[PDB]
Amino acid sequence: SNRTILVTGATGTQGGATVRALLARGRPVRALVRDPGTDAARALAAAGVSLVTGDLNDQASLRAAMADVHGVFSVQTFMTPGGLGAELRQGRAVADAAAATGVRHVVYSSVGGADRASGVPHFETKWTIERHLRSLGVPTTVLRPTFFMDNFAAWGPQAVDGTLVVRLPLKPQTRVQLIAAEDIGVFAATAFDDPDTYVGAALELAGDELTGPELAARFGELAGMPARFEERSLDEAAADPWIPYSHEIAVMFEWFQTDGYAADIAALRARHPGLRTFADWLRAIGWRVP
Amino acid sequence: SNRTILVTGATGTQGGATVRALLARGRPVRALVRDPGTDAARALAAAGVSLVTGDLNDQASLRAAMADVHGVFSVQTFMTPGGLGAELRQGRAVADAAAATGVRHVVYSSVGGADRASGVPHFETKWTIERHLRSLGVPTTVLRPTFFMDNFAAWGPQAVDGTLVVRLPLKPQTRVQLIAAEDIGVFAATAFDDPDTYVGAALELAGDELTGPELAARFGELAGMPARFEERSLDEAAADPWIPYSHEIAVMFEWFQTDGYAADIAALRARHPGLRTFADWLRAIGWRVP
Repeated sequence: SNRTILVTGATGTQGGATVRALLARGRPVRALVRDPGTDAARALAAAGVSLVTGDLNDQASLRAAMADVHGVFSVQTFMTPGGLGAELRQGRAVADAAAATGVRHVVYSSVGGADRASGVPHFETKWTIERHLRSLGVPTTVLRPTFFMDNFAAWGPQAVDGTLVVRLPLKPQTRVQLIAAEDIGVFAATAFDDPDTYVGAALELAGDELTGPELAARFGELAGMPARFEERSLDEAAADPWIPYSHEIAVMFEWFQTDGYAADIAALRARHPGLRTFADWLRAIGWRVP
Repeated sequence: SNRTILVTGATGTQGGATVRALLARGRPVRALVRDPGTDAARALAAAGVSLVTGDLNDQASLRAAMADVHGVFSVQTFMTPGGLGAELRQGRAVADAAAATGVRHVVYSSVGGADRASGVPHFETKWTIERHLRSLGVPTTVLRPTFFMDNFAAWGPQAVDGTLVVRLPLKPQTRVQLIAAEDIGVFAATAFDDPDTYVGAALELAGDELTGPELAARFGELAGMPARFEERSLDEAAADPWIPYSHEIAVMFEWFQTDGYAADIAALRARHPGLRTFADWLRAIGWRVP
């Protein structure tokens, strides 16, 4: 009264996962979408999500969408034509709308290390959004995901004559923390239902921590194929015409090499005993070789 | 012995200005360019600049270009297809090359407020580059330009039936500090010839500080036309399809509204009595209505 959560990015990977986790806890869910006729929008409706049609970049539409809601899940991506500037404006606009409409709890998806002066441009934008939320005093839980399993499956492994080759700008011993989008959903929904524990918290999220060689072995094990890891230079990775936002990704990998994530996996698994390992996750999403 | 300065971005506005200022003080100047056959490259050669042909994004080429040089002028732009990630990598690579080749003095072009946690994505990249330079211990002067006169002439004013209209996302009373690229050159060259005063310094640079209405009046006065200023919203400016990097520019203008530059114009004019006002500058570059 009212218990509804507005989920931004509801048709994307994190927002979609958050919708599922919320429905699994019996929260009512609302999403603001530009076109409710898409397959993704229609799938939300079939799941019981209330769709409001509108553009969230219209301030008034965003406020209208927050009418009577308890909470908002706020997530943006830099991977649009408006890039980091567009991301920043949208993140701050969601925050402003929440403050204006009396939203009781925002869960904001940031990034692990956002608070550690990484210098990674897309981390720094999320930090700026965190600071803005804090300045407004809206009750907030910040989730700071580590490396998404979901995106490092789409460009990591390549089949080369029957061997799976993971070629990334990591040293063979560089450990990388990873998180399933499904678990971001779990923690968002958990946060809304336990504000005493979660309001004012910022939690770095990982379900696994693996090297390049270990990642390759997991793909190969599932696929029934030999696998190997090969280091590539940061310069080579940065300049790759086939990797979207290659230069930005290379800056991020250099930060994995120099600094890296700091989630407390054990603490997270204590709270969420089903926290996915990479092996868990691969099997559950039926990963296939491209 | 040796007195040569390597100027990065030598064919661009700041690097070009820096070349002129250095030649005016009798420094030898070197530039690394991908194609020495361009009009811009050939103009540098005619001015007495030694061209080395190569790509600066090749580490070895960049080190080679710094052989025996005294100093390096380091400048990058986010306005390329590789965006802020590409800028960051290049800025850090110039710094690394300078450290490796024993360069005695780097002058780095940052941005006013880079040090004040602006949250503006392209300011934050320059701050990250500053921090990297500082970490390497290479003797450095940081120049932090304010709003370039040279770019706010290319998109500010528009002729509408014989009236010049400056339409920007500023409140009519918002004061903006501005700087001529020519003066960045002057301060870079001055820094190399006075290391005692300039090494370890970071100087915010402006030659004028004006409101929107004042900017319009200056364009109109030169052009012999009536002029006026009109505020537009940040949202409208951000979403403009005809402004490249519109969203990023709107984030920057919002920072002009909330925070703004802090150069000490009087102190700068004491050092450089020819520091250009906007009126000075317009007249000198023969600005024309588009």
